[PDB]
Amino acid sequence: QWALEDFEIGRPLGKGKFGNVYLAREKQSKFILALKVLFKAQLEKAGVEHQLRREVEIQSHLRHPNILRLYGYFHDATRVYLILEYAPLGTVYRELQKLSKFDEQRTATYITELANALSYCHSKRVIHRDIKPENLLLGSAGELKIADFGWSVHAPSSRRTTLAGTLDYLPPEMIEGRMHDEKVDLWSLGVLCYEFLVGKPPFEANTYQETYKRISRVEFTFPDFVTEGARDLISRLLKHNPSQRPMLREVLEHPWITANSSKPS
Ligand SMILES: Nc1ncnc2c1ncn2[C@@H]1O[C@H](COP(=O)(O)OP(=O)(O)O)[C@@H](O)[C@H]1O
Ligand SMILES: CCOc1ccc2nc(C)sc2c1
Ligand SMILES: [Cl-]
Ligand SMILES: [Cl-]
Ligand SMILES: [Cl-]
Ligand SMILES: [Mg+2]
Ligand SMILES: [Mg+2]
Repeated sequence: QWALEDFEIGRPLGKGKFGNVYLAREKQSKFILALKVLFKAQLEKAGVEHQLRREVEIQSHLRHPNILRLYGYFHDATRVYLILEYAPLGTVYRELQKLSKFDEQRTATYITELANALSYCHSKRVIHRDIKPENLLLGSAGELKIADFGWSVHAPSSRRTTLAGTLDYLPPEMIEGRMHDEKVDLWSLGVLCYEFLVGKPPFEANTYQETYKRISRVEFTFPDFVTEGARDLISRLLKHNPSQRPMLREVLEHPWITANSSKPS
């Protein structure tokens, strides 16, 4: 169906390990969108064809205001192209580096949006497993949208693919290569809440080896300015035992979230 000839390409929107993402306009409709380009040579080398198929299959059937749309895909002799909804206000990552830290109202509102999206995903037993600021995009009204479903799967699951970069958002069961389920996304939600309020993730360190250590032992502390409500929520999410982490309804109904969020469940 779609082919490269159908689009006018514009400015680079960002880069990933495999993804190179561009603004684009479809020629006869003038529809503005984002084109995610992947190189087949690099995909075959890393052996991650199965991850891309899951990305397309999982993300194209989800429909939620806080999840980025995937409309389709095409490919030629050297490249694969994913046709995505364009997110005009950029990444939460860029926003955090602009402001250093988020206030309590901004943080709680982002957490509500994230928990709504994740609740919808978990109702289909879909787990994202790669929730982090560079994969959270912003729509035209500043609303958060989850993107980048390359690591997503159906629970329960193991891991058959090498962990590439940062350990910072992963739970103990995941980094220890053990068995895992939906509760992994709840751990990540805790890491994000901390990073939004403080400016850095709670297990950050100078080496892989030591980050692994801080995560497996759940070794984190709070700066003085983090309030008692925020501390309570984060402490509940960052539990070593997955079955002790709260359900998402409990997150959405936590007194600190209800007091500070400007959006409903
Ligand atoms: N739909 C989009 N709208 C705007 N920017 C995007 C969009 N998709 C990706 N980006 C930008 O490109 C980067 C890489 O996209 P991503 O899909 O996460 O690739 P990878 O799978 O390589 O991580 C993002 O972190 C973001 O900066
Ligand atoms: C949903 C389609 O996924 C695809 C399609 C083509 C393709 N070519 C590769 C080398 S990896 C791959 C994945
Ligand atoms: Cl498996
Ligand atoms: Cl895997
Ligand atoms: Cl729930
Ligand atoms: Mg990404
Ligand atoms: Mg990816």
